[PDB]
Amino acid sequence: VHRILNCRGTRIHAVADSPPDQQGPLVVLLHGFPESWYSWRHQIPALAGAGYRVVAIDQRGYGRSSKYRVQKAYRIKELVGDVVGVLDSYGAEQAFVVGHDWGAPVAWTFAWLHPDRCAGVVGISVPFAGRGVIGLPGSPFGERRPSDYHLELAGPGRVWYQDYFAVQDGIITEIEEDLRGWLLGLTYTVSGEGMMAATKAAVSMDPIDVIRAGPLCMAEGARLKDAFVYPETMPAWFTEADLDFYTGEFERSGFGGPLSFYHNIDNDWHDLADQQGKPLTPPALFIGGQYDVGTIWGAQAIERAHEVMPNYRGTHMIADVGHWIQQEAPEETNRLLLDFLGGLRP
Amino acid sequence: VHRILNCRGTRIHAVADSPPDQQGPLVVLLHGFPESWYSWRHQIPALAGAGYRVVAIDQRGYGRSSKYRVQKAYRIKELVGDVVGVLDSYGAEQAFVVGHDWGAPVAWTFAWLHPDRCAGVVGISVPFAGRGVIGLPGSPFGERRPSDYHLELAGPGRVWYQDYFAVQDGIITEIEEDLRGWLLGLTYTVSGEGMMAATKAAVSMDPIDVIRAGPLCMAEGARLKDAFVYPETMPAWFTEADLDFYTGEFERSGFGGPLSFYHNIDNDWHDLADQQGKPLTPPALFIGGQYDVGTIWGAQAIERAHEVMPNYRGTHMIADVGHWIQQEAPEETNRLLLDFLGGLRP
Ligand SMILES: O=C(Nc1ccccc1)Nc1ccccc1
Ligand SMILES: O=C(Nc1ccccc1)Nc1ccccc1
Repeated sequence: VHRILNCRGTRIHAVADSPPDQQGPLVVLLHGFPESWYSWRHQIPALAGAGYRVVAIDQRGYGRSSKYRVQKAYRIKELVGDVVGVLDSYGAEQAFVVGHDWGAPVAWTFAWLHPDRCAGVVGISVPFAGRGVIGLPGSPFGERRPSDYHLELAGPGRVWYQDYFAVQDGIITEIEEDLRGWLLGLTYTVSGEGMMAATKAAVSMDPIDVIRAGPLCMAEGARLKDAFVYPETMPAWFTEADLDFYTGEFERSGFGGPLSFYHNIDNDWHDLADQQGKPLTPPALFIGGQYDVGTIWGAQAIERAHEVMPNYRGTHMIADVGHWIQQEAPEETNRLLLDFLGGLRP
Repeated sequence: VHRILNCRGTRIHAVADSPPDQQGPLVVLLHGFPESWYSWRHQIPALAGAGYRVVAIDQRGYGRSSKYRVQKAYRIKELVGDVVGVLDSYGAEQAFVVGHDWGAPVAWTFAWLHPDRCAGVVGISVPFAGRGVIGLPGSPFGERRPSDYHLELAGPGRVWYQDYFAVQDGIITEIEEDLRGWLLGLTYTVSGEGMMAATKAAVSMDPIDVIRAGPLCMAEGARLKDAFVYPETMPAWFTEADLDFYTGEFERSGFGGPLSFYHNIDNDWHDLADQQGKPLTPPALFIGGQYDVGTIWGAQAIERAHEVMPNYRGTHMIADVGHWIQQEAPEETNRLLLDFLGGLRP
């Protein structure tokens, strides 16, 4: 089940499974921030049980995969290259690729640049946003420069969490003081029950400024950790044991690699300009969450899905769940994936 | 036995042991590059058995301890601060501190700056080199600037491995292509049997240029890995299981943190100028290895040991062993430590 791949110089660790005959359409699962192959624990057995060869990797910088320090190692095309390397290790011509959160842009771009290797693509939480990487209330497909739109048009004397993440200084310092607690905080805050709670504190007007006054919109000089909300008890879907696993992965891997993903957003935006316009042709699908910030911020990109993906197979919304979609609604997510993959030809 | 310390914002993981009454002089073991608390596996039980509270940590950037990205987190005083934090967690006023390789300058500097917290200090492989951090054939106590002496006076069109390590680009890339193999290579090359082998290839003249034409002296553009020597079989002291452990630690931690230690050598040299001259007063001891590059390069600093450490208790040389001293000669190392600590007052 545990595999160590390294087709072209980069070590990629993974957890695989499939029918005993080890035959069936290859399905690659790409996790987001700050997660791991473990975020797909509820999907792996279902996918393998339906007859698919499922491969859940640790992206570079995460878990047991190669940890690079230089910023250029975390640019979008490199991430996409790793996926290509995964298929070449299994000797697969085509593959179904599913990505959640940061894994999404990587899955989307993989489909964008390598349609000949993609039997279909599914993005979760973060909808296809072209050179933009992640669609926002103002820029669904990276119309304006990422960092620019952040600074101006997001807060007077405040700071966009992504720019903070990119600095890789204060952010890591705040995490290291108490990493287990930080994960718990972040996880709960953007989770369904966490978001519905914050809302329950009522006391509807312009989404563009809803991001502001939001948990991820901090005041220059403060700590993101300062806006976290902690549960009195561990949610039913995210148990103590799960938290110990993630904590274990990150106090060993650190957040340097993961955060570098963010550091390159602008760079990615630039690297993908030569693709702007061209459509994404493999069969595509998007799974969103009612209270997921990703789904929300990407509303406009979603509305214009069919415009850029001529073979879009639909937008699916999972009610009463937040950001950690495949973890917050594993069975519903499984049904959706299984339906998508089942109606397709490997 | 496994402990998670965090007295002041930095997570430090460790493996501890002691008599059941959990009482006795505190002994802190500091590992080097690229090692872990595991490098002291043969010492922990002996020290605990003799009645000492032994604590073997993972320095920052290693194993399960906090992984910082910024360069300033890996400067000498920060490393030393972590040690201080270790004693405060056990509430110990004084402690015996043993350091091998990179752990040595940290143990030495700890004694240098905090004599009031040090019952005694032991450096292994790397002898006390003042603001120099690591003594060299030319500069035993950091007489000339570290990087300067490297460039000029070390190779025409060649490059000093430490400067390469500091760049943190090519070095990591070469490692990631095959990390398990890299560790095996590095470990064997500078090991006793590896060094005696290279020498057996005879075919004595100026040590200053012996470093050159050496394995750690590479030609600009080449890979350090290019000069490695691999054993036909695993040495008796460094087994497959040990290698799997180290491999496991590093493909999770990466080398970014460890390498940053090197990146700050010059900076350290600068940070410790305000200490130049002042003597190191706690009871000190040095353990060297006949074929250890550390012991060899630090020959001059060794000859002048009593000059800077008025309470030096002696230089000890372990024959027929290379760089990995406490691993290559665990029992001999244990006897030496036990003798040193036994004749002292906690
Ligand atoms: O910001 C997040 N993701 C992201 C993915 C691709 C491009 C840019 C950003 N995730 C996130 C997840 C949980 C809490 C906060 C943010
Ligand atoms: O270079 C090494 N150590 C060191 C420690 C303190 C300051 C500067 C350098 N170790 C080393 C160990 C094995 C192989 C090669 C180098």
